[PDB]
Amino acid sequence: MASRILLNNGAKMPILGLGTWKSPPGQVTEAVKVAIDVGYRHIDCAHVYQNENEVGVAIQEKLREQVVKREELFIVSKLWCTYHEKGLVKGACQKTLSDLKLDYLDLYLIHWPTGFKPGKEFFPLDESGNVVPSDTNILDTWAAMEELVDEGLVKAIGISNFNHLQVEMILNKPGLKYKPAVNQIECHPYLTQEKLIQYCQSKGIVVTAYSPLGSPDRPWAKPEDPSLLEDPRIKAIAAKHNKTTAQVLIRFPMQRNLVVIPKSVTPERIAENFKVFDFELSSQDMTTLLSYNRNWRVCALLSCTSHKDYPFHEEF
Ligand SMILES: NC(=O)c1ccc[n+]([C@@H]2O[C@H](COP(=O)([O-])OP(=O)(O)OC[C@H]3O[C@@H](n4cnc5c(N)ncnc54)[C@H](OP(=O)(O)O)[C@@H]3O)[C@@H](O)[C@H]2O)c1
Repeated sequence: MASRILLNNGAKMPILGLGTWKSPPGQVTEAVKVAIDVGYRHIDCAHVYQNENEVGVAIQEKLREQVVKREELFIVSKLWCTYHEKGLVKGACQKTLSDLKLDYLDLYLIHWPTGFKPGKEFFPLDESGNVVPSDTNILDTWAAMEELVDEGLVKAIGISNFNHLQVEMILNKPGLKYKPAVNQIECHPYLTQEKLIQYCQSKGIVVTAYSPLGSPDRPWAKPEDPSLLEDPRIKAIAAKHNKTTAQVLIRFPMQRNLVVIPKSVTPERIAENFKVFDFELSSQDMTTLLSYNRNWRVCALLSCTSHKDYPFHEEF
């Protein structure tokens, strides 16, 4: 099991990253520092998570302590939907570089394929609770992302929550300069993404699995929702290998040649989640876990189901 995966730009991406969604500002700085001390070399971020400054502080501290060099870190961020307009993309990236205190990003993703009306609101809603979309399309935005690569501001560009038709639009774009290196998508035993994974890997596109633990801290969780961490079937697989349920959940996407970005702001869990290179799930274990699929999404973007570019109407 290699700890990194070769990307289609030539760079190697560490297959284990720290997620930072819902990491509060007054705790994410310590989280990132503990991550780096423990051995994480991949931090996944986004403007919309409202904590990039605080991630920036932590990276800078560890660079100045000389625990890591910058070229050893792989730092990812995402362009939020309100900045899909072509002329706003660079501004958005620069705002993120400035908060992270970096001169370059290793990877910059289009966060969602849906463009929202520009402004102060992250989710500019209408009367009905539906997002006001921007008069934008995916191809023009991709063109703006490509300029970021040409300027050296980002080493790789990518997409997140794109379906295979949307990825295909980019790949078939007239005058394409850069293929996306990565598709970042929800993926866990309840949403196993077999068809999207097969498509992406066949196109040389690396897949990053998000919400690998089932995002137990998600703000909209309901008591009826299934719970990966509490599944006694997954607990027995963990008990079998003398590991924890979270460790099994993290390791699972790794053996599928995926990148995985579990989130924690608890030092002890940050360390636990890292200890996933010392065991192996069996073939039987993998087939078992794959059979738990139930097309269940944490992030279904339900305010945008009328948006022309809503990703999740299509099968995959
Ligand atoms: N591209 C997108 O649209 C998108 C969408 C969603 C997520 N993501 C990315 O993927 C990252 C992870 O997804 P996620 O944050 O939704 O949820 P997740 O990583 O599946 O789960 C986070 C929850 O798991 C808990 N946890 C972590 N390790 C644990 C352990 N060993 N034992 C018990 N509980 C543990 C955390 O608690 P504590 O924090 O209290 O320790 C937190 O509440 C996100 O942070 C973000 O970077 C991207």
